[PDB]
Amino acid sequence: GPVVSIIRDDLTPQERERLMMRVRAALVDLGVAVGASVAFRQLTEPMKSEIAATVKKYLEYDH
Amino acid sequence: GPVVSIIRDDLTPQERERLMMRVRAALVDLGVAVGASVAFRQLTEPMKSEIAATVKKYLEYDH
Amino acid sequence: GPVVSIIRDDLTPQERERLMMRVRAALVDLGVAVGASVAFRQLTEPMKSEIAATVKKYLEYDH
Amino acid sequence: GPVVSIIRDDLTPQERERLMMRVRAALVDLGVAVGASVAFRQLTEPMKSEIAATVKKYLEYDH
Repeated sequence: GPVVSIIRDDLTPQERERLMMRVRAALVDLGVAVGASVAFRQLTEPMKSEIAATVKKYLEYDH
Repeated sequence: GPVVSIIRDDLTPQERERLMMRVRAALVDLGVAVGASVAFRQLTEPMKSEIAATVKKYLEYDH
Repeated sequence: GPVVSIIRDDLTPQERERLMMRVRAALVDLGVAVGASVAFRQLTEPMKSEIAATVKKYLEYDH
Repeated sequence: GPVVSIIRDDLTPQERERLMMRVRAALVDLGVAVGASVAFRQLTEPMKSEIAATVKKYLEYDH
């Protein structure tokens, strides 16, 4: 019965791609915004560290 | 000569705020996308490290 | 009489799959939105309980 | 220093509302899809329980 499978099965390759594409699109947008800020010399080193730490906290990346 | 100052003067508080709000908005969007990916257990530790390294490269943050 | 059967017959496997595919797609969208909210620590335990009770009421799931 | 605050400050009321609006919109979409499935009698009690458990897992709601 494929009907039960529609609810139970884990993410399909298409669904997994959609979630990653959203991460990629957000990463590009951040590069665009940070690229403009760095061009106008708006980010000090502590500010850069705080943005990096924020992203690592999003990622649950303990480094 | 206020007209000269319009072209010469450094970024105003309003313009600086606008540039940082764009960084903040992209940071929120990235937390939204990564939050969903982490919820579906889509990011391995190497993948997390690559995203973090990409952001540090955007920042020109040499750490 | 196949023309009568077209109106009378129960849902076909293709039709049943389309309906359950819509449930799956909504479930994924909810995991995406809740995943982001949980990442920003926006859901308290009573709020989580209200969302769960709302879904159980949709389901007519008396538990 | 308002520019620092733009990166450091916690989620604003407008940002918090946008995130929870996304949860509400997904909840409505799920009620629409489940409402149609329930109308065509497509959900058995175990299927209802699996959908509910999936949502509670999204919520990190340990009940």
